[PDB]
This record gives sequence, C-alpha cells and structure tokens, in this order.
Amino acid sequence: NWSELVAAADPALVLPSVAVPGPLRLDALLDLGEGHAVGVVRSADAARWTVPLVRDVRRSRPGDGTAEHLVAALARDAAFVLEAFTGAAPVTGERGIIVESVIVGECAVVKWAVRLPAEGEPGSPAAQRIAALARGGFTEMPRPWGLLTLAQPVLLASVVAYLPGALDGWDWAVDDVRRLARGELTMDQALLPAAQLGTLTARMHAALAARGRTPATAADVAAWGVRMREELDEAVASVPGAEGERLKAWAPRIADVYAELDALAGTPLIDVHGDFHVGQILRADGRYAVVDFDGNPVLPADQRAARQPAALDVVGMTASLDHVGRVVVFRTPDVDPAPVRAWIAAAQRSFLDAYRTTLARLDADDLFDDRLLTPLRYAQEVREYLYAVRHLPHWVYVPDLSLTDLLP
Amino acid sequence: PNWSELVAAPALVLPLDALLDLGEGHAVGVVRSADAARWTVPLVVRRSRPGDGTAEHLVAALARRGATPDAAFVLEAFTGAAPVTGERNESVIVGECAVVKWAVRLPAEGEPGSPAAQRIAALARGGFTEMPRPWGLLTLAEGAQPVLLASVVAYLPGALDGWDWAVDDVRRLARGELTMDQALLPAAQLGTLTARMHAALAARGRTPATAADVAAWGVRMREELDEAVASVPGAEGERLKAWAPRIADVYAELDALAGTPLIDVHGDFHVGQILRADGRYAVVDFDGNPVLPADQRAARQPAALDVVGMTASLDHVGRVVVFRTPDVDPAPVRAWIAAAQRSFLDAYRTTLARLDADDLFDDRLLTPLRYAQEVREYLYAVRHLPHWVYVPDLSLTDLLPER
Amino acid sequence: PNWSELVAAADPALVLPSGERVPGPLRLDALLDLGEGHAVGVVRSADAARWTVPLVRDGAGGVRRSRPGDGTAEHLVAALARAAFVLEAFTGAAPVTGERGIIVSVIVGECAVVKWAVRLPAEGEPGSPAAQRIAALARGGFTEMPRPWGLLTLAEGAQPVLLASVVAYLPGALDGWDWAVDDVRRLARGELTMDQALLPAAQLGTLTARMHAALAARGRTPATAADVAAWGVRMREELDEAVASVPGAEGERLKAWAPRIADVYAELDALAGTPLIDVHGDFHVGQILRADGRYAVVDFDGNPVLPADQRAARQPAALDVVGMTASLDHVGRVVVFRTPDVDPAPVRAWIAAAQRSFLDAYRTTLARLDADDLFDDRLLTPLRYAQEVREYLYAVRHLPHWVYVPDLSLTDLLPE
Amino acid sequence: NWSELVAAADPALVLPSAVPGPLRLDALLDLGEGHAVGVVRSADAARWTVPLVRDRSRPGDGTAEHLVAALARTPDAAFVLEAFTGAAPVTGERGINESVIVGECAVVKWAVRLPAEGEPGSPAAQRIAALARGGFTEMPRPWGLLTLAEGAQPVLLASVVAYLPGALDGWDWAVDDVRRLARGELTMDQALLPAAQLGTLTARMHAALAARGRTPATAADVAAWGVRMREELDEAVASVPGAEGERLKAWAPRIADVYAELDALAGTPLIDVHGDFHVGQILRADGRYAVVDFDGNPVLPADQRAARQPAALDVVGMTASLDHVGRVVVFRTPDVDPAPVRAWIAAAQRSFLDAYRTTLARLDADDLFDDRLLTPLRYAQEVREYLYAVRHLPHWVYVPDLSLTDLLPERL
Ligand SMILES: [Cl-]
Ligand SMILES: [Cl-]
Ligand SMILES: [Cl-]
Ligand SMILES: [Cl-]
Ligand SMILES: [Mg+2]
Ligand SMILES: [Mg+2]
Ligand SMILES: [Mg+2]
Repeated sequence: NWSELVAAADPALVLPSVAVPGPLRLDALLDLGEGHAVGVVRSADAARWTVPLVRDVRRSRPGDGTAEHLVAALARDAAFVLEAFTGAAPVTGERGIIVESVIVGECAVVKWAVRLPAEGEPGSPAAQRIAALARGGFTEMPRPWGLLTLAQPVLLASVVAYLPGALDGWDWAVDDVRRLARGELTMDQALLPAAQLGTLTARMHAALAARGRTPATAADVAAWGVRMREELDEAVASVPGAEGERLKAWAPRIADVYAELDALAGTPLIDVHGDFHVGQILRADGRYAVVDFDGNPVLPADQRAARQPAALDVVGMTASLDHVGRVVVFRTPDVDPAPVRAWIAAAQRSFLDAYRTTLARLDADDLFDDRLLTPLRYAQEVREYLYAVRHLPHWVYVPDLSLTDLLP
Repeated sequence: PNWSELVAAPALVLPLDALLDLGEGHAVGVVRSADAARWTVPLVVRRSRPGDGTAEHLVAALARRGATPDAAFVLEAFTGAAPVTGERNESVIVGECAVVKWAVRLPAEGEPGSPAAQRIAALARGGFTEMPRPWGLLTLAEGAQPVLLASVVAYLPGALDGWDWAVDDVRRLARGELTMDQALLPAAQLGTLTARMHAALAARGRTPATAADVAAWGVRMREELDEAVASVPGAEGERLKAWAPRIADVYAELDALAGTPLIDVHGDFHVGQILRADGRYAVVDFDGNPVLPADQRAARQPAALDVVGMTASLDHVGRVVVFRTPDVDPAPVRAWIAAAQRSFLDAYRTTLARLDADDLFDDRLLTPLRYAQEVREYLYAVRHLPHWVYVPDLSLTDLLPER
Repeated sequence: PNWSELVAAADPALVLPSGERVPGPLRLDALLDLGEGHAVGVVRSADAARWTVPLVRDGAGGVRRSRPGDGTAEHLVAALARAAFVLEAFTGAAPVTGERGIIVSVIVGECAVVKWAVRLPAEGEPGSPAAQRIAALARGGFTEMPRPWGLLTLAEGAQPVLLASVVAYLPGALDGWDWAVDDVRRLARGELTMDQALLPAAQLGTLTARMHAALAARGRTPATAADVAAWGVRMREELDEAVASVPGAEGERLKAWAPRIADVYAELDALAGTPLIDVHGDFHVGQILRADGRYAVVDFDGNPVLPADQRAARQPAALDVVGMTASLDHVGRVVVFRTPDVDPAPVRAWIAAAQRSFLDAYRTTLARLDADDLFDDRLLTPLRYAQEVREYLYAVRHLPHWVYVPDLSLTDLLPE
Repeated sequence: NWSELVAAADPALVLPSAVPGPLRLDALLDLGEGHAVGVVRSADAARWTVPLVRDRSRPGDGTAEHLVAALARTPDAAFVLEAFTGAAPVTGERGINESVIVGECAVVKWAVRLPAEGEPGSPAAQRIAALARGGFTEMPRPWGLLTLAEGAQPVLLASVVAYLPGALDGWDWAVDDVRRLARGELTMDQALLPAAQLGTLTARMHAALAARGRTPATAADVAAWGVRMREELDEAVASVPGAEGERLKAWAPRIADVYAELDALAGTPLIDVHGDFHVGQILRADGRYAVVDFDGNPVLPADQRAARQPAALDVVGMTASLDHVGRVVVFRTPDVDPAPVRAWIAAAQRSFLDAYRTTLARLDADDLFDDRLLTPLRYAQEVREYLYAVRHLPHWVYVPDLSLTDLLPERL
C-alpha cells in the first residue's frame, strides 16, 4: 500500500541527494501506472514535498521512468490537475540534468517542485505564469508541454520543451558586447538584441495582464519602502572596503528616492516574471525564449506569487544589461571600455524604446509606470550588494560602477 | 619560369633565397623582403591556402623514407609520419591526424629564432612521449644553427589546456565530486612529466651560468619589482611596497649562484601548456619565453625556471576557483594549493633521481624565481587585466611567511 | 529606288532611334516587306555592326526610320496575325491597329507591346536569347509572363537572330522595385502583417521554379573544369575592380573585406559537373510585374555585364536564385534608406524571412516538378558575394550613392 | 436637440478615424435633411469641427455634399458661409484634417483640430479670401469658406476649393523638367520658363496678400529671429554626424555672423505670407500653376502659424526649393550629367528672382521684398534641412551640404 509504504519509509525518501523529521505521511498520490506515482509527502515538521515514487518503494531516479510516465499521462485524480498543451508527445528515455530536472525523450524537460509550501500558503506561481502566456499567444518561450498542480493550485511538476543548443543571457549577451568591443559587430548590430528583448517583455506583460490588474494600495507602496530601506541598511552594514564607503555616502540620497514611493498609490500591479534578467533569456538561432517563472528568490516563498509592477521586470532587465557591460570590461583582457560603456546606455535606451512602443501597439500603455524606474533601479543595485557579500564577494564592483553612473 | 623570377613578380608572404620543391607545383620557399625580412611562404604562383595541397605534400615528403637530402633544407621525419590526405603564424590541419604550422615570420640571417625544432627533436630522441606525437620538422641549414620553417605534430581535438581541466578538477574538489587524493594525482603526474622533459632536453648538454648571467638575473628582477611597486594601486600596492625590501633581499641570493646548470628548457611552462588528451597529458608550445626578445628565446635557462612556472600556475588555479565560484568553500581549495605544489615537487625530485638527473634542478633558485613569477603577475594585471592583482597578492601572502 | 540603294545612300544615323546625341556607309542585309511602304531592315554598318531598323518610305522616293505612329509596328502585328524570316505567332495575336510610343518600344492597339532588337550580333555570332526563352516557356505551360503574341527572327546558323518581339500590354502594371517597395513600406507602418508581406516572396519562389523547370526542358550542360575556372577569374577581376574604384568609408570596409570575399570564390573549383541550363540572366524584382494579384516576368535579353556574344550561354539555375534573393535584400535597404520616419526593425526582419520564403517555395516547387538537381545550393554563397560586388560596380559607374546597398548587405553576410 | 445628443455622446465622436468627456456643443450649423456641422468642445477646452448627421459623418454620408449644396445659395449669425463664383451642387463623396472629394471636382477639408477659444488658428481662410479679393487666379478655384464668428479672428471650420485630378506638385514636374534638361529633351530656356512663371506667381500672390496690411518689424522681432536661428544652428551642429557635420561645425561661425546682421533690419515690412512655400505647394495643371496649403509653417506653434512674416521668407523657401530640386536629380538619376543641372540650379533662382522683382514693379509693390533678408533667411532654410535629415531622413544631409558649399563662398 502506498500510504503504508511511505509512512514506514526513511524520512530521506523526499530528498534527491540532509535531515528530514520523520515519520512521513502521504497526503496525496497520483498513480502514473506500471508502479510509478507522484507523491505529496508530508514530513514530521509539517513540511510538504513532491516525491516521484516507484515500487520495488524508493524515490524515482533519472532512468526509472517516472518523468517518462508523467509525460505520457499528459498525452493521455480529483486532488490533482493535469493540464496538457499543444505539442506534448509520449517520448521515452530519461536523462538527468543538474540545472530536480529530467530530460525526457531528449526533447522535453520535467522539473519536480521538490519543496512545497505549507498547506494553505502560496507557493511558486510558475503554473499560472506559463498557462497565462500560453493562453495569450506568447510564443517567445520554451514550448510548454504540461503542468501538474495540486488543488491557487500548488505546482508539483512542469514539462517544457528542451533546447539543447541554447545559451542564457550571461553567455550570448556577454559574447555580443565582446564582439562589439573588438570590432566584430557594429553598434546597431549589438543593440538589436536589446530591442528584441523590449518587444519580448511587453508581449509577456500584455499576456500576463490578461488575468487581472490590482491597483496598489497605500499599505502596498508603504511596505515597499520599508523593505527597500531595510535592504539598504543591511547592505551598508555588510558591504566592506572602498565600495562600502561609497555605499554609505550614497545611502542618504537613495533613501530620499525611496520616500517618493508613498505618492505612487494606485499604480497597476499585474502578474510579472519576478526574477527578470538576461540570464533568464535563452537565444536559439535568432529566437529568444524566457524561462524561470518561480519568482524572486530573495522574497519570502509566500510572496513570490504576489502581483508586482510591470516596471519591476523592466528595471531587472535594464540593470542586467548594465551589469553585462560591467562584466565584459571586468573579465576581458585588453578590452576597449569605450564601446562597452557606450553600449550600456544605448542598450537600456533601445530596450525602453521597444518596450514602450510594443505596449502602445498592444494597447497596454498604462501597465508601465515609469515613475518607478529610479526607485526600483536603486533597489536592484542594492540587491547586487547583498548577493555579493553572501555568495560572490568580488561582485560588489558591479553595483558600485552602476550606481556611479546613476548618481552623477 | 623558374621559382626565382616567378616569386619576384608582396602579399604572397602574408595569409627568394631557398626553395624546397614538393612536386606537382607545390613548394616551400624562403622569401626575403626589401627590409631584409625573411618569410616562409608555401607556394603553389599564389600563396598556398588550406585545400591547395601544399601542407599535404609536405606530410607526404615526411612519410617518404629514403629521399635524397637537399643541401639547403633538412627534413627530419618521425614514426608518426603517414601520408594522410585532406586540409583544414599559419597552421593547417592535414587529414585530421597532423597539424602543419608554417613559421611565417623568420629571424634575420644569422639571428636565432624559435628553438621549437631543437626542443621537439631532443624530446623525441630521449623517449619523451608526453606530447603531441611528432611527425616531422623542416629546417633551413644555417651554420650549426637551424632555422625552423615548419612543424608537423599529431592532432588532438578533444584536448583541453590546464586552465580548463585543472580549474575543473579543483572546482569539483570544492563541491565534493573529487577526493583530495584524486585532485592531487594530476599535480603529481605533471611533476613526473616535467622531470622526463628536462632529462631529455639535458641530453644535448648543459652550460654553467656565469657570474654575469646570475648578475643579469637580479638586475632584470629588480627592475620588474620597481615597475610593479610603481604601478599597482590601492591596498594591494601598499602591501607589495612593504614586501619589496624582503623580496629584493631574496634576489641578492643570486650573486652566489654562479655555476648553476643551464639547459634547454620549455621557456613558457605553466598549466595552460599541458593538454588532457586520451587520458594522458601532452605539453605544447616550445617557442620560448614571450617576455624575452626574439633572439633570446633559444637561450638556455635553469630547469627550476620551468618548475616555478608550473608551481605558480598551480597556485593561481586555486585562486581562480575561490574568486570566480559563488558559494565556494575556500578551505579545500587552499588545502589543495599547498598539497598540489608538494605533489609536483616531490614527484619532480624523485623522477629526476630515477633518471640520474637530480643535478639539473637547483632548488636554491626556487624561492627567488618564484617571487619573480608572482611579481610578473602584477605587471600583467596593471597592463592587461587590472583586477588580477588579487592572484599575486594572495599568493605572496602564503609564500613570504613560509619562505 | 529599291530598299538596298536607299539604305546605302542614307545617313548612318538611320539605324539609331533617338540615341542620336555609327560609321558609314550602310549596307542592307535583309528586308522583310510589310506592305504599303513599311519594312523591317537588317542594316550592317561599316564596323560590321548590324541593326534592326524599322523602315518607311516618305513618298518622295526616300527612306527614313519608323517613328511611333508611322504604322510599321502596326504592320508587323498584322503580319503575325496572317524561309529567310520566321514569323512565329502565339495564341492571342490579333491584327490591332494604332501606335503609341513608350520609353523603357511601340504600343500597338493599346493591348500589345512591340520591341525592336535595335542592336544585333555580328554576322554568325549569337545575340539575345529572348526568342528562345519565351518560346520555351510558352510551349512549357509557363503562364506567369505577359502573353506572347509573336516573334520575328532571322534564320542564321544555329540560333535565329531575334529581330522583334510582341507581347501583351499590361497598363498600370508595376515592376518589383515599385510593388515590393510598397509592400515593405506598408509592413513598416503596420498596414500589412508579416505573413501578408511574405506571400509575394513565396510566390516568386514558385514562379522561378516553374520558370527553370520549363527552360531546362531544352536540355542541360555539365559545367566543365574550365567553365568553373573562368567564373573565379571573372569574379576576382570584378572584386579587384570594385576595390580600386569604390571610394569613401564603404571602400575602406570593402578593402578589409576583399581577402574574405576572395576566400569564398575559391570554393568554385569543386563545382565541375554542376548543371547549366537556359536561365533568365538578369533576374531581380524589377523584372517581375504585378497585375491584379498575378505576377509576370519580362526582359529575357540576358545579363548586361556579360559580352553580347555570351548572354545566350547557359548558366547555373542558382544564378537567377541569387539574383532574386539579393534584390529582396536590396528592397529592404531601399525602404529604410528612402522612407522618412521608417521603422527599420520590421523591414530588416522581412529581409531574412523573405529570402527563406523564396528559397523554401523554390525548393519545394522544383521537387514537385521533379527538378531538384537543377539547383546546386553550393553556388548560393559564392554567387551572392559576386552579386554584391556587382552592386559596387553599378554604383561607381551609374549611381555613386548606391554603394550603401552592398555595404549594408555585406555587413550582415560576413558576421554570419 | 442637437446639444442634447452631443453632450451624452462618446467623447471619441470628434475623431475622424483619447478625448476627455463630457462633450459640449458650442455652435451648430444646420445644413438641412438631418445634416449639420458642429463645433464640439471637449472637457479639456479643446474645440473640434465635427460633421454631424442624425440616424459623426463619414465620407459618403452626404454632409460634405450638403455643405457644397449650401454654398450654391449664412443661415446662422454665429457662422460665416462666404461662397464664391464656382460652387456647384455636385454629388458623390470620396474620402482621400479630413479631405473629401465631392463630385470629383471639389475638395472639402474639415478643420478637425480647432484652436482654443481666443487663440489663433490656421489663417487659410484669410489667405484664400484675400487672394480672391485681389483677383489672384493661380490657385485652385475657391468654392466657399466656413468660419466661426469669434471677434476679429474668425475660426476656420471648412474650406472648399476646386479639385485638380491630374495636377502634379512641384516635386514631380520640376524634377521631371530638370531630368529632361539633362537628357537633352529640353533646352535650358525651356527648363527655366517655369522658374520665371513661379516668380511671377509668388509676386502676384504677395501683392494680393499685402493688400490686407503691412506691419513694420520691431526691434524685438528681428532679435527673436537671430535667437531662434542661432538655436537651430547650434542644434544641427550638435547632431549632424560624419564629414557633413565637420563642415557645418566649421561653417557655423561664419553663418552665425550673418545672423547678427538682422538687427539692422528693424522696421522691415511684415505681411500675410504663405508660411510653407516650396515647389511641392505648386500644382501644374494643363499649363497653369496653382499654389496650395495655406495653413502656415508646421514647425511653428499652432497659435503662431497665422502671424505675419517677411515676404522674403517665401522667397528663400522657393529659391532653396529650386536648389534642392537640382540636388535630387543629380543624386537619384543614373548616368545623369550634373553639369546642366548645376547650371540650371543657379539659373532657375535668377529666373525666379528676376520675374519676382519685375512683377512687384509691375504691381507697384516692390516695397514688401527686402533683399537684405535673402542671405540670412536662406542659411536658416538650409540649416533646417540638416534638422529634417537627422530627425526624419538621415541621408538627406547631402542636400544642405551641397547647397551651402555653393552659397557660402558666393554670398561672402
Ligand atoms: Cl565577475
Ligand atoms: Cl579572475
Ligand atoms: Cl537609393
Ligand atoms: Cl534623396
Ligand atoms: Mg535562470
Ligand atoms: Mg527590366
Ligand atoms: Mg503640400
């Protein structure tokens, strides 16, 4: 019996590869056939997991056939919701990919949502983001094959198209600016991706806004300033060296900009990407595809599904375009910084010109409130300080050089 | 029309005193310019391009055993020479098995050039096989000092240089994918490799360094130090300025090192010169030290010069892993830094003893030449990659207390 | 006072239309009497050059060249509507009357166009192959052209010398340099969707394949090693000529591109045996007329850059393909260059997608017609670079500012 | 009630194809049979001329016909319906501001966007009326003018003039004339005849427009000219790239020196002018010539397009226009011989000026032309070609560059 096997199983059954409080309890089970299933296992600490199960009971490994049986289920029960999309095929064969991700049929990617939110709490809105884009004709993304949710429905697994010959933005955008610096590309040729990124972002927001639109309240815009001023104080307190001395001096002028958010009540809030930057854009032979709709990892898990301004994605991409230029100057030996520095301003300009034009073409002008550009941009650069002191210490140069141009 | 009047009719040298006819219209000519500049132009009278068959005919001339020797050229073939077909300083892949490299820019008449032909030939005659398998060497006879014209070695497509596989090995060590012993095996095998390379190159003889030689070493190493002290900015420059008196005192040890053996060396030895091909390691690029002028890259150097070049690069691999990897655990990496250098030196010293060549390595040169290799990283940073100053800073922070 | 004596005593400018702004004396080699004092004359000048001269007697015992309105083109249409000359009539020929000149020729009956082959090849030399091209398309079912009415040739050797052609007149019809530019402009300002702006490019690929399949029915010739060798010599001479004459910044970039362009031309030596058929020769958008959704191809006189005695020779079918795909690129450059306040992003996206729509429809239609082997796609890259070099030569010789088209075209070709 | 139906209507009613409501009808001209012309004011005090019909008039509903039929013999004191000899009750409307071809021989042009209450608008009704008052015939035959009574400044609502179906504007026939000159199909004297005829047309036009009045330019007027022209010069120097920008940057000191001589031109006469004068505003119809488009300079503010200007402003606008016609022919025509074209450039301007000066002397009105303004106003005209180029057609910079290359050494 499923519930009799999971309860008597080792509490580490919910783990792909340290300590899980036991015993376990099976809340929901989706039988996939031939001894395969998708389990919603509840540990002793009231934590919920998504566990692909296979009988002899052990956790499914890449090659057992559970991700394969899930894709076959999409190509054809009350607690679960299987929503398939045009293009799902019953391909076979499994292969692990440490992006848990499993390549099925060498053309689809099954991703298990290992850690689930608590019973009732919101989780990842990736199922609602991908479904809204699909229903809205948004094609600049990996072709969705299916979504497995638990009745907002809790996301359990997703199947999208696999693009083996595609690179993320931290590869092709860096390569573009490098070829521009050494004369292999013209300035207009280097600005072309940024313009197409703006068109992509507006098409994404127009498709995502088809669900709804929530006016921001006074408590909403007030909570933004509280969190942003709280992150600024954490950055000032933790960023060391000469970068920290400049950040401490720039902190008063930044907080003054943050206070301008109180007057921006009533600004539209829609479903957004959340963690939008160049690295979330895959290029495949002139075509661009956006991935990763789980939300901003720095936000709490129960807030990664909340609606945000459309300008939040705009400042996230424009800042990454700025960061791409800083990386090219920082890493490339003998690089000419003049074309790269000139590309930083023009790429952000090309992006905004195309993002604003496409919104007007799609009758979605009021989605973008450009009064949020300056405050959210500074908040993005402050996050770069926090990411550096936590994961990559030398990365502090990126926001330091970016804020040097933003604060003349 | 003969080859002389045929070539005298200027872009022919860019992708006549001697002509090596390869048959069927293909040939190799040593063409001279109006500025007395000598060139190796593959002729066919257009300049040979990949697909014409000139480098393919050169390979056929190597695999052809018994041909009458030309009085001007010297074609020294090896066992790897095979008449492969198909084509793909200029380099041309021949038959996906050999790589032909035309020495486009030649030294002046009587001026020494690349010693690559002497290095490869000495290694092949000494039984050294940890390199791309040599096929042949084309040299121009010039009075007990051959001028390299073309090099033909084996082709290794899936081979990565050290700045890829060593950085990957250490990065896997920091994540637990490799044990410490596994990550230390390549360093120990490089030491065995370097000792075999020096023992084979020393078969051509050794020259005792004169008092003027070791004095010239200190002069050049102080000028690099003063240029580094005057260029490196910020807090790293302040530490280098405080370390400069202690570094310059170690440079004074060279005055009493007259008579140390100088042999044919690699010249530009670091981990990026070691390829990982077919589970084995291969050393490449025997052109000499790039920072030395063109006419000094063939000169003999201490064997410890290749040693410090590899041990320093092994240290720098660890610094790169800690610097570039987010969430990295620096403790296993820094433990590997000291252990890999020990594994290299311990294997290099024992292998030399097993070959009766322990007198090639003068470890008294180890500390002074290592400091000069780290200070030379400062000069690379301020001139090419400014943020690179962290590498010689973190390296000297570990070296100076120990030494 | 017969025709021969009148031509022998006439001023040598008799053989010229209105380009009188020719060494004598003249000599009449052929005379087709059309009746009532009208005739078509083959006049040889003192430099052995031959001409097609419409003649008319002026009543006073003299002769003069016919003008639009004298009735000589009128009598030719009547002759086609019923040995030495060959009056080959096609379905649709009618004895219409009334003449009207047009500068591109005489429009007869307000429904037919008569074109005189003013300049002829030397005696025994081959000239314009237009009579053989139209006849091959007509007997092959090719309907995407102005309706052929008649052809007047002179029997001489193996190829009859084309003297005059009569095709249907399409009033108001525009060539590609008008409707393709208009389509892309409408696309640039949102008046057409992307799929609507690509349909003409797809239909041109179907047209070209139907054209090549019909023309190849007269046979094919494998290119010899000497043929493909002459291609590289001619194409490299044109590159050296463009480098030496193209000025400005475009010339500076072309000098840095010449070593790479010449590297492409070295791929021709492995193309011996590729098929050569009767081709259009001067194929581009400007040769495609649009008349109420239908497309029609014109001007089969050959390529003007080649010598006159080589414009009838067989060429690779890919020559017409790279001619059209390059002009599709040139349409996009012209739209961006000439249109004020133009959005270049949809125009440049059209340049790439139109060439793919043309090639895909061309490959498929050739496959539907069992004519796959006519198209050697290995010629696409070398012939495309040669076509852009020809743009440089046209600019420095006829329209100096035109250098921007091959400059901006090669700026997008070389990086890829 | 017409006012009740417009008030409760969608605010987009004033658009022909974003307007704040509610709408308020200020005046309504009853045309009959359910047709009317309405002056609708939006909630932002933006006034509109809206053709109305019971159940916004579309081209084909008949409202443009009823306006033409009303001109064939005002029914309301608030409006002024000045008809002319030539208005015929033609039927059949065809759309082509909003212009509707009525009867295939008349053009009815609605003034969709009206000026604010009390602010000046298009002076087109004053221009056409003054030209007809003086007997000027070299224009499309006017049929009628519809204006709203508003003090001493009637607000233009609609204008009806004759439709010339086969007439081409200057940028067609002038370019064609110069091309035929380069091919030898026209003699030099034949290609210069239109330039003289335009000179006579411009002087006849100015003499009729100057009859309405003449204002001496104040010291602040000539001072504002130099400031505006110096800003346009600094703006072009800072934006024109390439070698053309390097020459303009080096020419700018010499050009700005000519802009300083305007301060002595205080008191120069200012009259009602065309405001946007070039060859493209001249229609050639069966051997005759007709001037069109009397709305004013489109780069000026809307409430400034009716202000009086020097008569020399229209002169330099046409002489520079003739210069650019030659540059276009050389630039676009393959195998063209530039020698007769460049000879025509200098000869056409001389032919235009000689006829202009002679006709003003014929009409005893040579005082309105101050030739001291020729050089500075011509420089400003060419400088604006740089601005139009960098803003709309980037390669157009060759036109003012080739023009200033001949003007600068000759004028100085
Ligand atoms: Cl970095
Ligand atoms: Cl680094
Ligand atoms: Cl053009
Ligand atoms: Cl133009
Ligand atoms: Mg990502
Ligand atoms: Mg044509
Ligand atoms: Mg106009």
